[PDB]
Amino acid sequence: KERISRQRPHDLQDIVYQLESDRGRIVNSAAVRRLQQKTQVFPLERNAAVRSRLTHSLEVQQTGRFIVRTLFRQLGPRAAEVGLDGLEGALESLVEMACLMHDVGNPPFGHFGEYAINDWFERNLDALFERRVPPGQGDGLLQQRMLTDLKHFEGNAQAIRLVVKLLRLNLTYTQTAGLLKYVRPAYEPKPNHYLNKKPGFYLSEEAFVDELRQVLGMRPGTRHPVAYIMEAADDISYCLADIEDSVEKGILDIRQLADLLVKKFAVHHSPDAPIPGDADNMSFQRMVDYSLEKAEEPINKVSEFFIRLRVKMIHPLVQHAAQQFIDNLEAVHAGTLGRALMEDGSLPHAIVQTFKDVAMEWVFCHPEVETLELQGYRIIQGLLDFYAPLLRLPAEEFQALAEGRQAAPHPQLLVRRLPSQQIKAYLEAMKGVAEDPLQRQWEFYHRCRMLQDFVSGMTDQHAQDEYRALSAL
Amino acid sequence: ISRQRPHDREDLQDIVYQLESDRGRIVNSAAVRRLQQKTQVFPLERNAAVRSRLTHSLEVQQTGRFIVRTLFRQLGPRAAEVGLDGLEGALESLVEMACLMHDVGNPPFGHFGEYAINDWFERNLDALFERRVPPGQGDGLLQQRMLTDLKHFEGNAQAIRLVVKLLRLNLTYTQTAGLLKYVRPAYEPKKPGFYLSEEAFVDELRQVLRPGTRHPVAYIMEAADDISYCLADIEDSVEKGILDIRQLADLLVKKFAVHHSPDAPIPGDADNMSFQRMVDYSLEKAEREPINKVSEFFIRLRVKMIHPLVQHAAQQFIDNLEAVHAGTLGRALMEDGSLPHAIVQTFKDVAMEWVFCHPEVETLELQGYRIIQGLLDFYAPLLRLPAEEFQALAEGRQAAAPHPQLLVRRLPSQQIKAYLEAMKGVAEDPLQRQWEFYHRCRMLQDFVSGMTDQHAQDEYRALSAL
Amino acid sequence: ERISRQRPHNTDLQDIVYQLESDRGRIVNSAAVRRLQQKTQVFPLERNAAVRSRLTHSLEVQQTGRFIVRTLFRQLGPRAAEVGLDGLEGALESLVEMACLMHDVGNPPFGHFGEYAINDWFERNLDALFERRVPPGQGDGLLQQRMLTDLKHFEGNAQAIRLVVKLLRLNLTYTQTAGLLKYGFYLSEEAFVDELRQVLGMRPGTRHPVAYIMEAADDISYCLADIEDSVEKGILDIRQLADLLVKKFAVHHSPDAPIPGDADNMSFQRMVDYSLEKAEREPINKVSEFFIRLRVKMIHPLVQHAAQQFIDNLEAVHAGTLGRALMEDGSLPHAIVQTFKDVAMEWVFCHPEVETLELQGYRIIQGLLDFYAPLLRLPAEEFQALAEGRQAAAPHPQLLVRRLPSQQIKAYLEAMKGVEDPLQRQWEFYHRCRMLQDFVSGMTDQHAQDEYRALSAL
Ligand code: NI
Ligand code: NI
Ligand code: NI
Repeated sequence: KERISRQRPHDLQDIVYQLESDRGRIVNSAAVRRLQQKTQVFPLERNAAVRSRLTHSLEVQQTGRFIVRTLFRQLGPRAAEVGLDGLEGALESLVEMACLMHDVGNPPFGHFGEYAINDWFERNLDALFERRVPPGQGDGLLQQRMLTDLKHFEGNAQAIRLVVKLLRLNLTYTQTAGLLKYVRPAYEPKPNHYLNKKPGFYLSEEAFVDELRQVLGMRPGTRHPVAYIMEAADDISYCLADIEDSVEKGILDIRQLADLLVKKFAVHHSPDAPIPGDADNMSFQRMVDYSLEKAEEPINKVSEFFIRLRVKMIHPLVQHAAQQFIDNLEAVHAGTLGRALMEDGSLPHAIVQTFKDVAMEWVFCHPEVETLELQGYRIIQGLLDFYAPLLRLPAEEFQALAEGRQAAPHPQLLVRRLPSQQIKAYLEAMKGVAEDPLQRQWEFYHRCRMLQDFVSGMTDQHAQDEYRALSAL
Repeated sequence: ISRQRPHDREDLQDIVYQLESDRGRIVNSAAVRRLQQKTQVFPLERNAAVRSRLTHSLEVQQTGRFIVRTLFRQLGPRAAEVGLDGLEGALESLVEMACLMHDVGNPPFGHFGEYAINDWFERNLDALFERRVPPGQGDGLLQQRMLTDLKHFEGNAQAIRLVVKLLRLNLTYTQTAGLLKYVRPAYEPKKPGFYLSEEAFVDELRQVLRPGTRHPVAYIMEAADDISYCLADIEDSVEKGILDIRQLADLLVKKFAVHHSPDAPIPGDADNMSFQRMVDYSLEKAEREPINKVSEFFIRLRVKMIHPLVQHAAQQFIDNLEAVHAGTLGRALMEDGSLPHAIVQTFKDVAMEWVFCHPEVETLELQGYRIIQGLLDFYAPLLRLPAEEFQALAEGRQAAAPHPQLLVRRLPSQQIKAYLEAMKGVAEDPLQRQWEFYHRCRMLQDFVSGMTDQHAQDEYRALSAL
Repeated sequence: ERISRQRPHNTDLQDIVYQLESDRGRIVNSAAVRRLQQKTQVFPLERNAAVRSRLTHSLEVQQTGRFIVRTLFRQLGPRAAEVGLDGLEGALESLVEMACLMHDVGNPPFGHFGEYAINDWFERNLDALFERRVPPGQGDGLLQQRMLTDLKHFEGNAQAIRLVVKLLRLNLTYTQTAGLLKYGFYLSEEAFVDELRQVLGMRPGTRHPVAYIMEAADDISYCLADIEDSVEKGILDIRQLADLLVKKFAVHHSPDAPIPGDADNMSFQRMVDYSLEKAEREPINKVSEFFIRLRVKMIHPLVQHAAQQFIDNLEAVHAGTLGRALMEDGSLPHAIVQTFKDVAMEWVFCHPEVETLELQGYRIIQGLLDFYAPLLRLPAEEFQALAEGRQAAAPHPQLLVRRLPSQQIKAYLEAMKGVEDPLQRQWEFYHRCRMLQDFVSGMTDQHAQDEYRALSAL
């Protein structure tokens, strides 16, 4: 398990220094800052103390730390045989930072930011690319690969592109490798299913993935040990935070949530069964009954419930995940384990899914959330419609605008609104393929890539604002 | 005048009792409540004490009552010869409730909500319908009957659909018959009395109560609506500052002069007052009144002039009682070229010249056109869905499409369930695809026309995300 | 000379001066001038208080134009009689001043993007709309292709002629109108331009002496005013602008070269240093003093150059055949004019607040045209009824028509009454499109935003 390098795209103690630099580099990065202004479930404009993408990530970060520490206590002396000796901090820092940036890629407005982009390109890309690369001329395999690549947007892939090629953070390949939750390319279609279901990286980062797989020591089409821990971390804190916000927002009552938890639990298992990992041998209904009994703390009745519920129930989940990592140590180190550590049908498995099940019935169906999903759908599409004039330009006109040359006055205004990082990332990519025979295909591919970087990098209010301004209303 | 209700599968006190339930059902219904939030002429958002659809319906309700009172007073003992034995409350209540709901069907924003709907379907229904039932399959006559059906929306027809098939109020067929002001249906080519979807209900109504004729209640309600059609709006104009009391009089006299001579006495006035004598009498009461000159003008003008109009409308009903009882009279009770006809038209003409053309009013009409059409454009993704896919969403099943799913979850439960029930009737029908999309479009017209002004503006604004 | 007193509804000189003085009143009291106060020049008026508007820009150009004319007669002196500009000091002054004041009444709101938005809209959708009115075959093809480029190429100067003459009906002298022929006109004003050239004795395709003077006026105060607004807004500093002015001036000529027309023989670097020195020494209004001291030293040579160029090319100018602007000759004062333009392009017009207003104004004008496009799709019979107020079967367009200004509708009715012509159908749709361009281009900034917002119903 010594697949831990310190090499950047540009003695264990030296690695720890480099991994410490990654910690400061990530926390100070703009990718983390955007997470505070992106809503998680309930829209931030209407809710005061509600979880954001950053505060969600911080919980996952500590939960991720809780797993790694609990993990090594279990391994004890045998960790040295596998190679985990003296990797307590390094694996800690890898898991900790990976959790924090687990969501830097994904766009505003939940998954409907994702849907809006793919839907727009699904509808208008084919006609747009046809004008840029006429049918017949141009390499057909790369074309069909570029077409499906742009049509399949995924946050995890953008997160790699964001840290590597847009924010140019130049983190160690080991730290970046945590973001490879999915391993399939977006050029390859959806089917080995679970670890290749969603796009893992973009075509623009294929060369970087080649360097990452070589430098960090892995096989193509495989994951990384940190990603399993991060996936389990997000699974554990997937909704418990969101459910607490719902109770505070008034959607359900604590007493009603308890029986609601019990009734929704019946699908997975029986509540009267004992829970693994609890010293006091508490059952799920006994834990829920224990949590409700402790509430009614006289200051924070709601807060105490989720606190008492967390101490009792987060411990088995964290303990479960650690045993799963050690049980499949060989499968994980190869990168060939094809399921999430949590997902195995066990009694603690029911914990994670019961939270998922309760949220879908009562939290995400709330009109305030679905109104934001629908509204963000318009904003992303309108933005794409607003900046589509840049896509209709032929490559000579656009590159002049991207370079600052005076062309075409309306598109020039659109170009001047784009972030410099995104224009320059476009310019730098084009400098690389400026002599390629297939430049026309890569130009428009990177043009759309630039336009897709723009919209997903927005915060909620940053996106709505730009939409409103262009609307001139 | 029967007492059968549509959910009734089976004595004047028995008939009068059932009609009393119709009063409670109508007054408490949401159809009435929306009328308070639908503007009549001047937009409610910008005007406080201005008449809305509900306050208009209330005024019309009383005028309709005053006719039945005058009708029985004029006919007197002769009522037995015609057959109006013991019908004081029933005809009073029938006319009263029919007037209250005379305007519930039509969408927000005056007629431009209607125009917006017809214009939207006229423009893009055909291409939308072609995808649903490909060329070849399906009765083409039924299709051509459905196209103009969906393309010809009329408020009165939707009023039939709303109380019967949307609010499920289950009113007596007689009370609903008041809503059949005009005769033509929507498949035959003026405004439709009913839509193709309500033919089965109309079939039961025509039998229980000849096909293609108007019920006696509608003529009184038609006359009721005409009397208070515009006099109310003019008062709002004077209050809005568009007209002055002295200025309005000269307009009333001048516009009346074209139709008849102002100095001619009006039939039905005990003092044999003419239009000029009445208007000079009403204006004289103004400037004599020292607290509320505007109010005094229209009350005096109402008191002197409403009574002859009511007498005339009742007199024409009895004059053509046989033609009315048949239902074959092809004109409104008021319109005959007489002196009171000139009164009604003088109010309408003054209104068209100064009130309905007001920029505040026409902006709202223009704005309501945009709102209704945008709302139809916003929910058109549901129309593009194939018939199988929609049913999953309407049933609450988890369909692949998340964006149409969000659109369906915004729709009222009543309209979705009414759609689901419509498909249950033609479940394994041979031509169900033609009917499925027909009820799909039908549901969307229920949604937009059921909105209030602000409900529409809000939903338009919300989906726009601006 | 080229100066008559005839209005559309050798001579006593005082009669012209009275008539031209009446033209002054007609212009100042006109709505065309009033709209200029509510149309932003560079920085959006909604967000900036003491920023120049089209009216405040035009007022400076008026003074600069006056200073040119005043300086011009001093140079000519007794030789002024030889050319025929004898005793025309007041008349040519007042003529030039008003030409400056209305030099910008034509162009639409939102900078050049109001112009750009209209042409872009007509270039995209004019063809299909016109074809419905004139199917292939029928209609003069020469006139059709000529009407197309006329409608597709909107220009403020052309609209300025049309507005005062055919829309506001000011009935100004042809000489006052002749100043607006900087470039140049619509097909709708060909007959009016022909009478103007005949009345003034102009061969076709030539300029007017006032236009050369006005152009020099606009060139001189083109940008120095906008630059001062930037300093107040914080875009630039006084010290930063000075090094920028000298550095950007270096491309054209050498800064230490002396500037013609300065009694003290000052160079560009010396003038900027003189202006900067008076500032910071001035203790209350450093910004104003900089531009006052700068204007004092630098406007005087510019005006002298334009007057001197006028007499140098008097023969070409009175002919109307001079094919360059008085300012642009590669000289030292020309380098002054370009230095201001150069510095402005780098720091002023490129400002995001400005470009947002342009992008938004591009949106508003295009949306407004889309909103009123239903009027273009109507056939001529429907519209003529709508313009006359008769109750036509159409319900939505009648609301749209009732929103249009009466002057623009009445101007259309009068044009159609003029043309029954065999190609009336060809002229009807051209004048229909023209009225829509009159509507949109006549709006102020906020008037355009408001109508757009209202129709959007949001
Ligand atoms: Ni997460
Ligand atoms: Ni009515
Ligand atoms: Ni200018």
